Amino acid sequence: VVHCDMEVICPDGYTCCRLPSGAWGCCPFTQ
Repeated sequence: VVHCDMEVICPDGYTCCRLPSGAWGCCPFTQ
């Protein structure tokens, strides 16, 4: 897993994103 930080973790198959409020979100890239 790619620990994007100590508040979220996304596996290589997923991309990490930061919310507009200092938050974190995960989104896959399978389109």
